[PDB]
Amino acid sequence: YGSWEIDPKDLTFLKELVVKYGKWRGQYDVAIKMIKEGSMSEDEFIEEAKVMMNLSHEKLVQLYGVCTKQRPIFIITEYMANGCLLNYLREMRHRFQTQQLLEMCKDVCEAMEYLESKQFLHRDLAARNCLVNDQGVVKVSDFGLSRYVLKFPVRWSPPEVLMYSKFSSKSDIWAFGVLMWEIYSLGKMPYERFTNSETAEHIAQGLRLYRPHLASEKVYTIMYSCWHEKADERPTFKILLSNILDVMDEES
Ligand SMILES: */C=C\C(=O)N[C@H]1CCN(c2ccc(C(N)=O)c(Nc3ccc(C(=O)NC(C)(C)C)cc3)n2)C1
Repeated sequence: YGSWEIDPKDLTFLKELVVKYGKWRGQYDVAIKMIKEGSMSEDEFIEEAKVMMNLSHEKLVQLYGVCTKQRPIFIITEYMANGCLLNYLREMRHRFQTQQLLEMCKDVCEAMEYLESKQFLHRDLAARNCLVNDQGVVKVSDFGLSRYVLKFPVRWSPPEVLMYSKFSSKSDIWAFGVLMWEIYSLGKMPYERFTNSETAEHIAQGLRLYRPHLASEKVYTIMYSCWHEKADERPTFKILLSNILDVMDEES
């Protein structure tokens, strides 16, 4: 086994989350993703997994290794007991305060600032691809994984992606703004009354999402800044983080 390879004999399966919760060597909690035959460009993914092993940030779901000697192959990651952020936001029982919503934004922004510092694009950032752990901390998952998939996220894409397929750091910025909108809307579908086709037209005509009721003006300004028509006029993740911290200090 190489350092990116986990022996599946070390796994104990505990329940279904295909994705399962289990233990590695009896003691360490893991999530186990079973990669369906024909769904993934597996040799390309394996090569990338070696790089992904070295990404490490507290707000990034950790990749522990892969099991590639049999099929289906397994992806072994940090266990996130409260599941996907989208579903979490939609549970009305939580009765979230806006400070909790702003902290979810900050968690993601810190992960994305880290990926940006490593010149790594997420390519599909959205609440459905963030996870929540047992302490309520949100982390970014599935970063980069769309490249190995053999349902396009129109509603999280900037004009230049829709028109020209121009992906960049600034397309991740645009997506982050839509994710803030998802958080502050408690998990509403962006452009909820429109189809994907209608959304692409709306965006290209220069129109945008509007302010969630739970977002203050200052929070709306931050998400809206991610949607500049000109990619180069959108902020970096480092700037977004500074903006979010400033609002946390002001709205405390
Ligand atoms: C909103 C999208 C979604 O439902 N995604 C599913 C596909 C991938 N999923 C996934 C991936 C990785 C993990 C992990 N690292 O732990 C998890 N974890 C997970 C999922 C669901 C639940 C759960 O259902 N919790 C409640 C409280 C019963 C709702 C817990 C942990 N999931 C999920």
